[PDB]
Amino acid sequence: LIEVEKPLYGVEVFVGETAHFEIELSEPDVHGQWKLKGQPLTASPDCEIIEDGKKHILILHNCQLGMTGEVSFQAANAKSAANLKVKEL
Repeated sequence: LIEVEKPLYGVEVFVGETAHFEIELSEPDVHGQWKLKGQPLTASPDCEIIEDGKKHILILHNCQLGMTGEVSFQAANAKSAANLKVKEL
């Protein structure tokens, strides 16, 4: 049973830029999963999730307009929720 020493942070992006979401836990050895408003997509060509356990870092690139929601991370018993909005050019 761990918690979230550092929650996420709402960030803006101009479709194409790169969003950033960090969050520290309490115990290493684990694997959560980020999800927009609440949709578990799948790290692909437009998703760059790099986490080494004891730490979790997200890196979304050219984010579309849909991403207009909140980044709620899920892991063991921790749960964060930042704000993210995709603005057009």
